[PDB]
Amino acid sequence: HMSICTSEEWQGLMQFTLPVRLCKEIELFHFDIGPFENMWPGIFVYMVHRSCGTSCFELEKLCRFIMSVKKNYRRVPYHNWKHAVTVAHCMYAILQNNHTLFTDLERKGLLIACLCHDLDHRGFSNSYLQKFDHPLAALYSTSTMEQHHFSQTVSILQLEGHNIFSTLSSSEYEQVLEIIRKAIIATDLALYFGNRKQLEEMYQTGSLNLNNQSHRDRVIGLMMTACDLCSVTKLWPVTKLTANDIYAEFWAEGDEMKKLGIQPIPMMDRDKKDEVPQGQLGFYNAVAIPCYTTLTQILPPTEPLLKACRDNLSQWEKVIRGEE
Ligand SMILES: [Mg+2]
Ligand SMILES: [Zn+2]
Repeated sequence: HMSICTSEEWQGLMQFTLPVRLCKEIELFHFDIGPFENMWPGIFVYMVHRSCGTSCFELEKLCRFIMSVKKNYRRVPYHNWKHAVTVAHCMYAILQNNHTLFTDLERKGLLIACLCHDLDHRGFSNSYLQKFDHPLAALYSTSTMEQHHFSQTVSILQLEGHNIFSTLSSSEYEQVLEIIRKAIIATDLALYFGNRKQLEEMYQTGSLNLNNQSHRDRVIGLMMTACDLCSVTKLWPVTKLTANDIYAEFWAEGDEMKKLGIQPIPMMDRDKKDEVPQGQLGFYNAVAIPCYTTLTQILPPTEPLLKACRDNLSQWEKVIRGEE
């Protein structure tokens, strides 16, 4: 049940050279991949090499993994192949600015987990699949699609020559799958709120501590929500265009509810276009600013994410004022 990538796809990826004017701009947080669609797989290659190293993964295997991941993502409006790399790039930019704070096995896990973090997303949220007794929701009582994303991640590895972790020992093999599993479940927004409050509680008292493993996982969890929502940290017109992709997936999910007879939540109602700016304003205050505030407190050189989020909050505030 996994789409195997062709030789022509991953061969052309090995041969790919990164343009020198992108080598500079890849490092910056605000960097928008959007314009360079044909270059995306090779930009993930570059990001792995710059963080982990050239001999980190066997280049032939890594290129099969990437192009088979791309093939397993569906063509929904938002949770798609484009999303995977934008989130994986945010992680890269964080990891670069806090490098020896994490291990090489963590670096391997989090980028790979970011690129696979929404594998085979059907366009539909957890609550929709749970409320209409979907086979996936029966399989996973809490965090439905996130567990499916982790399952699809592990299925890709088990294909012929796709297992990038063959050269690791089985000690570090089950560690990297546990880092990846933990990181992919953290992306379920439901758990972020508890995760943030806890880390805020741990920060202010002074009891937070990086080699305390339980704290380390919460810190990695926050990074995976900061990355998963990183479209709010981009430039203003990029962010406006991305939210239009996000709502297009919400409104299709809301169309499916109106057919069955039950009217959806206003966020997934396409008649409620008027509420969007006020709905964003809420999202930035109760989720986004909070996410990047406690991120900047743990890791000071992830402040640009918080800075550009303040900037985009101002723009969303101005849209309610009637300026735009
Ligand atoms: Mg998700
Ligand atoms: Zn996501």
